Order: sequence, then structure tokens, then C-alpha cells
Amino acid sequence: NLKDKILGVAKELFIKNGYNATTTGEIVKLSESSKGNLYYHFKTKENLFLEILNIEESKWQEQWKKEQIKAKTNREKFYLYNELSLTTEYYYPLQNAIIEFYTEYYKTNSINEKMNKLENKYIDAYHVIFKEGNLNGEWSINDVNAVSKIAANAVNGIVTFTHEQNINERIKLMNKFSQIFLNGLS
Amino acid sequence: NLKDKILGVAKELFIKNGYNATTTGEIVKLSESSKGNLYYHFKTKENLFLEILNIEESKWQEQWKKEQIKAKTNREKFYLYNELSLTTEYYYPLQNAIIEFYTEYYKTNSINEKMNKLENKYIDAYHVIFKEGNLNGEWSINDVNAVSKIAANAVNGIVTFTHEQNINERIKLMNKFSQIFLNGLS
Ligand SMILES: CCNc1cc2oc3c/c(=[NH+]/CC)c(C)cc-3c(-c3ccccc3C(=O)OCC)c2cc1C
Repeated sequence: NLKDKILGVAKELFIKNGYNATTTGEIVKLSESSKGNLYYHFKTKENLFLEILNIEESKWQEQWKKEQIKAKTNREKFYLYNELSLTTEYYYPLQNAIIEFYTEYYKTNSINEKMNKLENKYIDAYHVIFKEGNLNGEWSINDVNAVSKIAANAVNGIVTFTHEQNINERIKLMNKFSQIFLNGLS
Repeated sequence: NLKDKILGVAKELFIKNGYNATTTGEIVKLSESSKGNLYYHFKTKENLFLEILNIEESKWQEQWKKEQIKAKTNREKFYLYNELSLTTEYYYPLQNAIIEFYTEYYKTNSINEKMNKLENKYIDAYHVIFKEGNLNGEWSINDVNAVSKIAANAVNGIVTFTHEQNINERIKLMNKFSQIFLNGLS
């Protein structure tokens, strides 16, 4: 494909090198397509990167819905989502390029637009879990939105900053966190 | 002193121009030293930088040692420590060079190992809070090493992926997290 085969070459690049580290010159060569091409449906570079973040967020959200069936109660869904977070191939892998990207493009009032666009799509799973858990009487959370943002970010932090200790240790610290957290909601 | 001069000159060089832009040639001349001296003390730019990172972490501790006195209980120190980590990054100078360096040498066996020892120093601040909170029946934690690692990364998450929200909202969410988390230990 075209725009679709570029979005891949980019993803690979942003993940492998970082937001700046990778350039359009690079993208184009390996993607194999005149630069101008990129300019059509991919206005700027933020547009391309912001693009990938959306697809990646969506791919992940989709994977989770197709896997959350294995968790009967919302309590389990909390535990599970946080566990899978550590192993997916989606979105989380380029959380580091997001750190760059923000610091490097953080002074454009276009900053909080698509950038908050994601916030909402990223804390969604938690909103459902807690909301539904509230209905489902698994706990009573007066401020679902606050708790979802906290959980989302706390978890993202655990997945992103412990990227060296052996995988199974991670799975366990994560489960201890999920435990302490939910325990604090009651 | 000349070693100290170099570190000082280099730190400010990193702040203004960032990690990748700062050159050792500039570091050598502005500190009135020499390539050879720089080599003898640090071997490489990467290494000189990690060195600064270590000096900075000690200042942080010294700072924390003087600040925690304002918090009588450990429950209090936890809240206070999480809030300081959030507010200071708003204006920590090197923060950028760090984000820049952090990703550059994030897949490097050598550097990544040294960096992990650096975070360990951060993580200890929590260890102390939890061990002491134990000896005071503020809570009972039988896996302090684990809970410390969780606090650190959870907090880091909240501090890192939340720059779009306004500072009052971020601080409110952080104190809420501290509350939720702390509650899950009783
Ligand atoms: C009141 C003066 N304020 C300070 C504020 C700080 O805010 C920081 C925010 C961050 N924001 C999230 C992306 C990250 C990553 C590191 C920080 C460090 C840090 C940087 C390099 C090497 C060691 C440390 C360090 O302190 O390491 C162990 C504690 C830091 C240090 C001091 C003194």
C-alpha cells in the first residue's frame, strides 16, 4: 500500500530511533516514495507521528477488548489490562518517542489538541472498568475520571520506566501495584 | 577543582544547548582544560554526563534530607515527596538534556546499567519512608523493596505523561494518588 506502508516504516523508525533521530529523508528512502507524497495525507511530521499514535492506541484498545473476555469481574479486568500493558506490541513501545515529541514540540497551542485527544482515548479502558465496576458494585468510585487518569498514568509509568528488569519481575510488581491500588479504592 | 570546573561548565553547557549539541571542544575551552584531562576523568561525553547526573542526585538527596524535616509522619513524607517530584520537574534545568540523553543511550548495555543504579538512589528515598513507617506502625509493609519500586515508577508516570494538564489539576491528582496508594497498604 501507500500511506499505509509509510505509516509502518515510520512506526518502526520512531520506535527504533526516537522522534528526531528519525527524519523524512530516512522515512522516504526505506518507505520508498517521493517526499511530496508524505506531504499529501501527512501534512507535517507531527501529523505523521500523531497519526501512528492514534492507530496504535486503537490497535491496542481493540486487542484488549478481544482479550478482556478472559476476565469475569472488573477487578480482574483491572489486573489484566495492567498485565497485558507490559506485553502488547501496541502503543506502549513508543511512549518514549512521545516523551521526546512533547518536549520538542511543546510550545505550539496545537499542543493540547490531539494531545488531549489521546488522553481521553488512553484513559478510556479504566473509565469503563471503574464505571462498570461501580454499577457492578465491585467498589464505589465517586471520581471515576480522576481515578482513571491516575491509574492510566501510574501504570504507563510502571511499564515505561522498568524496561530492563526481567519480564516476569515486571509482571509481578505490576500485580502488586494493581493490588495496592484497588485496595485503596475501598 | 579543575575536574569540578569541567562538571560545572558542562552542566550549564548541557542546560542551554542540550546533550547532543554541547561539544567536548566547548567543554574543554570554557573550563580551560584539555581533551586529555577530560579523557582521564570521564573517558567520554556520555560518561561525563552520567557523572553530572550522579552529582545532581546527591544534591537532590541533600535537598530532601533538609525538606523532609517539614513532615513529621512518614505518611506525610510520602505525600510531600510525591508532590516535590512533580513540582520541581516543572523547572528542573537538566530535565530536557536528560530526556534527550535518556533516549539516546536507552538501548545501550553499558549506559543503561549505570542509569539503573542512578534510579536506585531515587528509589531508596521511598525505601526509607516505608521502612520507617513500619517501625512506627503507620502501616505494615512486608515487601518494602517492591512497594518502593512501585511508588517510584507509578509517581514517575504521573509526573511524565501529564504535562498537558494545568498544574493545579496535576497536583490535585498527585495528592489523590498518594492517598489511594497509601490506603491500599492498610
Ligand atoms: C529542587 C531541585 N530539583 C531537582 C528536580 C529533579 O526533577 C526531575 C524530574 C524528572 N521528570 C520526569 C521525566 C526526571 C526523569 C529526573 C529529575 C531529577 C534527576 C536528574 C539527573 C540525575 C539524577 C536525578 C535524580 O534526582 O535521581 C534520583 C533522585 C531532579 C533532580 C533535582 C536536584
